[PDB]
Amino acid sequence: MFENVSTFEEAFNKLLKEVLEFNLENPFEDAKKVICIEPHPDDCAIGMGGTIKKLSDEGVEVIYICMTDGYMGTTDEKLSGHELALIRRREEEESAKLLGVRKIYWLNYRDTELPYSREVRKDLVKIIRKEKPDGVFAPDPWLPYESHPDHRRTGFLAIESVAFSQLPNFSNIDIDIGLKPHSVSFIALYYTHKPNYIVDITDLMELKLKAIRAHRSQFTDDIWETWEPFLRTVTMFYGEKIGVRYGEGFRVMPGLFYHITPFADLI
Amino acid sequence: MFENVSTFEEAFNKLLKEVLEFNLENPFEDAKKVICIEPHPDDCAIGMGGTIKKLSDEGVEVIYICMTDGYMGTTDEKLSGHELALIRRREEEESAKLLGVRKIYWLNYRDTELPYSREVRKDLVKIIRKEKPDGVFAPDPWLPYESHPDHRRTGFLAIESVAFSQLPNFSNIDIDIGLKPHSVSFIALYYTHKPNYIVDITDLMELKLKAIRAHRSQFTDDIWETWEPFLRTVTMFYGEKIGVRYGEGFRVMPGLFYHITPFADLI
Amino acid sequence: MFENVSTFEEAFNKLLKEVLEFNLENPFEDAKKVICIEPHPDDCAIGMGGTIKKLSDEGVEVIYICMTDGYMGTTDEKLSGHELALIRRREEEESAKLLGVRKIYWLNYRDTELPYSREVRKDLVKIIRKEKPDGVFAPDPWLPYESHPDHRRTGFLAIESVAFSQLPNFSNIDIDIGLKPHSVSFIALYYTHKPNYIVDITDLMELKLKAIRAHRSQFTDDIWETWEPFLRTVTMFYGEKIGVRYGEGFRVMPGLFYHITPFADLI
Amino acid sequence: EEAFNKLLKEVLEFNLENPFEDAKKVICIEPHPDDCAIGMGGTIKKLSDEGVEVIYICMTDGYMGTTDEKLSGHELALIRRREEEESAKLLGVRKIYWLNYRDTELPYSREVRKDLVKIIRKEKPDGVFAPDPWLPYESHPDHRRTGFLAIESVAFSQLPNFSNIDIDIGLKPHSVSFIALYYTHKPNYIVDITDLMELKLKAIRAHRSQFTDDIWETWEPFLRTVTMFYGEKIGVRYGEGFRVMPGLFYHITPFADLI
Amino acid sequence: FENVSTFEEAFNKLLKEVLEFNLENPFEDAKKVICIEPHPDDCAIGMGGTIKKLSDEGVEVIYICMTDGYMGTTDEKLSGHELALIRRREEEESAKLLGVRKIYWLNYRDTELPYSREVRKDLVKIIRKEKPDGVFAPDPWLPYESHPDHRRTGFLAIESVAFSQLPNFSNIDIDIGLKPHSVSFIALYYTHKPNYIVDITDLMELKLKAIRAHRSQFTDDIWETWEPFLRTVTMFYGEKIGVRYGEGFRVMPGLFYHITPFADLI
Amino acid sequence: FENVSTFEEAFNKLLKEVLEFNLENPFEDAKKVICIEPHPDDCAIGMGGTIKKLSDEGVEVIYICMTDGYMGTTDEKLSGHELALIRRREEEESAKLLGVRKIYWLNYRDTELPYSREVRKDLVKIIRKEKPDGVFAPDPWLPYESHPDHRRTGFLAIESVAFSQLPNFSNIDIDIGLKPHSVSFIALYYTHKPNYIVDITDLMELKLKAIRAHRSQFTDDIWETWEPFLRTVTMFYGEKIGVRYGEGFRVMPGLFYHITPFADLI
Ligand SMILES: [Zn+2]
Ligand SMILES: [Zn+2]
Ligand SMILES: [Zn+2]
Ligand SMILES: [Zn+2]
Ligand SMILES: [Zn+2]
Ligand SMILES: [Zn+2]
Repeated sequence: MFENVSTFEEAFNKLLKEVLEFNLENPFEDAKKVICIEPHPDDCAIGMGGTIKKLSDEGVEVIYICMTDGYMGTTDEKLSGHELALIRRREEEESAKLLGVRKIYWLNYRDTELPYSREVRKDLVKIIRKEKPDGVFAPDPWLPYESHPDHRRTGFLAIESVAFSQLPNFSNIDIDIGLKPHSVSFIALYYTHKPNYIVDITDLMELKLKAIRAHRSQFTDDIWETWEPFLRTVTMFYGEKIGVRYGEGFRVMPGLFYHITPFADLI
Repeated sequence: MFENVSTFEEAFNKLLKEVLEFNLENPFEDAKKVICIEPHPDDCAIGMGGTIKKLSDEGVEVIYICMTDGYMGTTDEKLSGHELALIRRREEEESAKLLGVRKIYWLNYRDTELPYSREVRKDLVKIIRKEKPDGVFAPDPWLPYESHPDHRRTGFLAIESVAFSQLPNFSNIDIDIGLKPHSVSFIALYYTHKPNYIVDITDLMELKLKAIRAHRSQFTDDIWETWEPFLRTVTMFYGEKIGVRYGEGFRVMPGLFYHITPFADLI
Repeated sequence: MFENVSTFEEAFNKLLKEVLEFNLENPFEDAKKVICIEPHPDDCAIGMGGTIKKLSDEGVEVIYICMTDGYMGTTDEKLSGHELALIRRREEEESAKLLGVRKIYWLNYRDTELPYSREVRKDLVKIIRKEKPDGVFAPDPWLPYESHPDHRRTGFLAIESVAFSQLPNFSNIDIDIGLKPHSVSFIALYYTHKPNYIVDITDLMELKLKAIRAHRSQFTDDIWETWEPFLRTVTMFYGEKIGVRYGEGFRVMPGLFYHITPFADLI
Repeated sequence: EEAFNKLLKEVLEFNLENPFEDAKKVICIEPHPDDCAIGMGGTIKKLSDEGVEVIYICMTDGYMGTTDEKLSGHELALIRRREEEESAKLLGVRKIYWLNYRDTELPYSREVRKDLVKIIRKEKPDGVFAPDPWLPYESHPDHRRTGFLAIESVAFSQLPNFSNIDIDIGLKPHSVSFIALYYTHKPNYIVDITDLMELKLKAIRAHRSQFTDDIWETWEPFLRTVTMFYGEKIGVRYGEGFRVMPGLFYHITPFADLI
Repeated sequence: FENVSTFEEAFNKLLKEVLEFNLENPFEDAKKVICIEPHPDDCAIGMGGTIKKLSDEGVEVIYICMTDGYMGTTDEKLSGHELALIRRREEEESAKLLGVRKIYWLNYRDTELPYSREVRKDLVKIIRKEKPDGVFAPDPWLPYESHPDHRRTGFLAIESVAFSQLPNFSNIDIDIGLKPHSVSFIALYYTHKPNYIVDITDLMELKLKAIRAHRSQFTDDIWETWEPFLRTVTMFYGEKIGVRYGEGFRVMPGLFYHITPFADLI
Repeated sequence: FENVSTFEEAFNKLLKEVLEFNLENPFEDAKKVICIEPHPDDCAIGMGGTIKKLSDEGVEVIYICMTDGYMGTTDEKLSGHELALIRRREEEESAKLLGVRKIYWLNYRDTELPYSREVRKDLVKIIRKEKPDGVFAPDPWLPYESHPDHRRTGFLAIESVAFSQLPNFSNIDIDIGLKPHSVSFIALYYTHKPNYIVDITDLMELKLKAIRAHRSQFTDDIWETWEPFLRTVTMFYGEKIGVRYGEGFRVMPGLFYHITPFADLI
C-alpha cells in the first residue's frame, strides 16, 4: 500500500482519513464510560468541569482517579496536611455531585510527592483494566511552563498506562487474577495549549464555577478575586477558537501519534 | 468579575494590568535581597554576571546557592575530582568577589549527580526561608536542547521550591525550628531563549568576562578561543532585542503563569 | 576576538563557519565507525535503517547498542515476556545482518523499565570508550508528543554519555582498567521533527521495509496494514525537504549547542 | 515463666502441636525457581496428599543462575519456568503466580508488598510459607527480602488503608491464620519426610539447569545433611523444619526467642 | 596499655579508665532528652515508665515521631488521613500524662518510612537544634522485629546522633547557624539485651493509662489481648533487678557502635 | 550419601570429603588478594598486620576503597573535598608500609555508599579484571555495627564475589573481554565470629604506625582512646590461639553463605 501517493501532504491525509480513521468532529460521541484523571482534588472540576457535566447529562458514566490527597495546599500554619486532606475529600465529593460524578478513586499519594514510576503505572492500569473505560482524560504533560511535577507526571503516567493496559505482560498478576487487558478507545488531554477539539460550555460556565468553588479550602474570597478572572480568561481563550464565549479545550490524536511521529504537531 | 468583557485579548490585558499588576518596566526595583541559583561553579557569572554587578552596585544583597561541586569538569587524567572541587570553590570565591557577591551556600551534590527529589527541594526551601529573598534567579529549565541534567533539574527544583517555601506543611520541621514560610517576589529565569526583560551590560561586559575568566580550571587560553566568541555572540543575541551592544535576558512571568496557563507563552 | 563584529547575525554566522567549522553538507563524511543506540529491538531499522545500509556500503563499521530487551511488545497472552525477548533477539540479528550490521550490545534493561540514572550512563560510556566511535546515533529526546519513557530516556542518556565519555573522573574505574576517555566527533539524532540533514533512501526503501518486517513479532499482516503506510508517510515527510521521494532525517549540531545556547533553534 | 506460660496458653492460644492441620489453602513463597522444592518439597507433597491446595508465588525468574556463557538469561528464565512446572507437578502444586522481578534485583519496596498483598487478598489462604529472613549468614538479597516482604505483606493484607485500590475493586482485607518460615536455623516444628525424600530429591532434580550431575555430587550430600539436621531434632531420619510463632511475637517481643 | 595481661584485664581498664563507662545511673546528669518513636504510642508502650520518672526529676523530654500512624486500622470506613489526625490527638493526651510538652512530627506515612540520607538530615536538624543530652530509640537489632519502620528508626537514630557531630554532614544546617552537637548518651528501648533497668512499679498504673489514651489502637476487646502482653513484658524486665515491674534499656560506649567485636560482653 | 547415621557424621563428611574445607592454613595458596574497605584506614585497622604478612610473603595485595572519607572530621573549617584529598594521601602512605601495590578508589561519598546493583557492577568489574585468589571484607553481621557503609560494604563484597562468576551478570563486561572469575576464598575481618586467627604479635608495632599514618583520623588526643582500644581488639583475637596480638577472620565454605542452617557450627 501507499506506493501510489505522490506528495507528503497526500500521504498524511490518506493516513488520517483512511488508515487511522480519525476525525475531530465529535470525538466523544460513543463513550459510555470515561475516566478523568486529576493530580489534585479540584483539577477535573477546573480543567474540564463543563465537559464532565455535559457528558454526565448525556448519560455518560464519569469516573475520577485523583492522583494525590491535596496535603500541601493551605497557607494556614494551623491546618495540618492530614486535616486538609480530610477537608479536601469532602470538597471533592461535593464538587463531583454538582457535575454528575459518582465514583472517585483516591490513590493517596502525597501532594508534591507523586512518584514517576512503574508502581504508579500499576495503580492506573489496575483501575483501567477493572473499569474498561472507552475514554481517558488527563493533563497535557507538555503544557509549556507547567511547573508542578504532580501535574507533569500525571499526564505522562496517564498516556503510558493507557498504552500499557493492553499489554498482558505489563503487571501480569492483574491478568492472573481476572483483570484482562483493555484497549481504551481514545485519550483527551486537558489543560492543553494546543487544543484541537473544543467544547461549548457557555451555558455551563456558572455551574462549572460553582463546582470549582465547592473546593473552599482552595478558593477563599481573597483568592477568588484573582482566580475567577483567571478562569474566565482561560475559558475565553478556548472559546474564541470556535467563536463562542466560554470553551473547554482538549487535545486528541490517533494512538499512533504518541510515538515516533515527526508530524504529530500538524493536527 | 470579567463578566462584561467582549474578547480574550481584553481579558488577557485586563488580567495582567488590573488583576495581576504585572509589567516588565523595572521588574527588579524593590529588591533588597536576591538569591541566584547556579547548577555549577561558574554559572551565575556566565549567564548573569553583568546583571549581578548592576544589582550589587545598588546595594541589593546578592546571595548565591550553588547546586553541585564541579567535581567532573576537567579532561586532565591526573586531576582528581576532589582537587577540582576544592579549586573551583576558590575560583568561584574570586569571581563572586568581583561582582559584590559575599555569601555562597554550597549544596555539594556531586557534579552530574544532582538529584531531582524532595530532599534537594528542602535544601532550597531551608535557604529561602532564612534569607527571605525578594527575588530568586535560576536557569530556564525549558531551554531547548539543554542536555545537562544538572541544569534542567536546578531550573525545576528552583521554581518548585519558591512555590513550596510558602507552604507550612512542606518541610514542616523548618516551621518547628522557627524558620517560617516565605513568599518570594519574583523569579527570573536566565539562560533563557524566551527573555522578556533585557538588561544592558555593554559597559560591564569586560568585568563579566573577568568574573568568568577567574574560573581558570574551565577557561584555559586554548579554550577561551572557542568560548570568547560564543560568549559575545550570546550577549549580542539579547542585546539586539533592546537595541544595545551587550545584553543579558530573563523571563519573568506572574506566578500564576507557572501553572495550568496555556497562553503563558504570549508574554 | 569578536569585538569587531557588528550584529548578532554576523557573530552567529562567524561562530558557525570560522569558530566551530560547522557544516551540514556531509556530516557522515569521515566516519570509520559508528554507534546506533536504540531503545528497543527494531528502532535502528525503523528510524534509520536506510542510512545504515548506506553506511555499511561505504565500509563504515556500524555497531548497535540496544537499551532494552523489548519484553513488553505483544498483545498475545500466549507469549511470556521472556519468550518474546528471546524471539526478538533473533529477529534483531536477522534485521541487522540484512543491513550489514555485525555487532549488537544488549543492555537487557526490561522494556518499559529503562532507568534514567548514572548506572545506565556507565554502561554506554563503557561501550563508547571501548569501541572509540567517530559517530553516535540516537533518538531525539525532544521529539514532541513522544510518549515512550524508554525513548525519551535513550535520547537523553545517549547525549549525556557522549559528553561524559570525555571525563576521566567519570566512571573512573574504566580508566584504572585500560579504557581511556574518548571524544566522539558527532552526534546525529533520528526520529526528529527538526532535522537539518537528510539522507536520500529512495533506492533502499524496500530494503528498510524488509529489515523492519524481519521483526515479525511486532509486524503481523494485520498490523502491517497500518504501519506500512505510516512508515511510507514518515519517509515521505523526510524526502520532500530535499526533493526526493523517500528520505531519513537527522539533526546534528555543534557540540556546544547542547548547552546554554539560547539560539540553538536557528539550525 | 509464670506470666510467659499463661500469655501463650490462655490469651493467644498457641501451640507447636499440629499447626498445619486446620488448613485448606496455603501459599508457598520462593525467591527463585527451586526454593520451595529445596526448602519444603516434603511438606508440600505431604500437604497435597492430605487435601491441601498449595499455590506458589515465585518472586524472581532465575535469570542469573547459569555459568554457561552461551545461555542468555531470557532463555534460562524460560527453561527454569518449565522446570518449576515439572517440579511442582511432582509435588501436587497447581497454581504458580510469577512476579518476574529479575533474579538478583528483587526490590525491597512498597510496590512488591503490593503484589503480594494483592494475591493474598485474592487467594484468601490459611497459611503462607516463606524463607526466614533471619537465617544467619544468608548472603542472597533475594532470599532475605522475600522473607521480610512475605511477613510484612501478610501483616498488611489485613489493613484497608494499605494498597487501598484493592478494596475499591473488591479484594477485601484477609487474615492469614499462620506464617511458617522455612530455611530457618531456629525451628520449633519439624515434619517427617523420610517416606518422601527420594521424591523430594526428584522434585529437586527436575530443576535440571541447576543440578547437573557434577553439581549433584556436591548438593545431594548438602541436602541429605540439611534434612538430617532437622530430623535428628525429633529423632527421625529426614525432616524439613519450620519456625511458627503467634502473629504478635513478630513485633516488639523481647522474649520471642524462648519458643 | 602495652602492659596488661589477658584481654579480660584490658577490657575492664578500657571500660573503667579510658571511657569511664558505668551503668549506675547513666541518666543521672540529664537536663534534656529526645525520645524517638516510629509510630505514636511507641514511647509510651516501651518507656513511658521512664518518661514520667524523668519529667519529674526536671528533665525536659522531647519526642520525635517518625510516622503518622496512617495505616494502623482494620476499620474499612476510617480513611488513613482521619486515623492520622486522631492518633496525633491521642499522642498529645499521652504526652500530657507523662510530662512531655514538645513532639516533632516527621510525618512520613506509616509503612513508608524511608531509610535514607534525607531522613537522617531531619533527625540531625532537630538534634542540632535542641542540643539534647541523651537520645532514646528502639533497638534495631531486636530479634524477630518485622516492622520496617521500627528497625529503620533504630538504625537512623543512632546514625543521626553520630552524624550530628560532623560539620560536613548536612552542611547547610551549619551555614545557617545550627552547629554540631554531641549527644552524651544513647539508650535503646524495646530491647532483648538490656544492661540497665529502671524501676517503674510505682508508675505502672499511670503507664497503662498513657497507653490506653490510644483508643484507636486499643479496643476494650483488644485490651483483652494487649494488657496481659504488656504486663508480661513488664515482668521480663522487672525480675532482672529485683522488682515487680520494669523497663529495660541497652546503653554502650559510643565506641562500641562501630567495629567492636566484643560489644555483646556488656 | 545414604550411608550416614547422625547429622554430626554427615557434617564432618561433607566438610572433609565433599567440600575439602580446612582452616589449618586458608591463605597458603594466595598469589593475589583484594582487601575491600568502606573508608580509608579500614584495611589497616582491620587486617593491616595480616596484609604485611601477605606482602612479605610475596602475595600481591590490592585495595578497593568504597568511599572517599569525606565526612570524617570535627573541624568546622575543613571541607569534605579537602579531607578526601588528604585522606587519599594518608592511604597511599599507609599502604606503602604494608607493601600494597595498588588501590581502586570507587569514590562514593562517605555515609552515602549505595546498596545497589550499580555498586556490585563496580566490584564485579575489578574482580573479573584482577582475578584475585582471595577477597577480604568486613563481616556484615558484626553485632551492633552501626555504620551503613560498613554493613553495605560487607554485603556487596560477598554478593559481588558470587556474582562475578555469572556471565549474565553485568553482561557488558563479558562482551568487552572481561570473563567471569571464580575467587577461591572469602575472608571476613572485623568479625565477632573468627575461625582463623593470624598471629601478628611481631608485626603489631608497624600496624599502629600504618594506622597513625591516617593523621586526620588519629590525633594524639583521639589516640589516647584508640591505642588502648586497638590493643584490646588484637588481644581478644590473640587470646583465642594463645598469642599476644591477633587478627581474626571468618572463613566458611562458599556453600554456607546460602540456605545453611548450621553455618554457625564451623
Ligand atoms: Zn492540581
Ligand atoms: Zn553549569
Ligand atoms: Zn521503541
Ligand atoms: Zn534461591
Ligand atoms: Zn510502632
Ligand atoms: Zn570505616
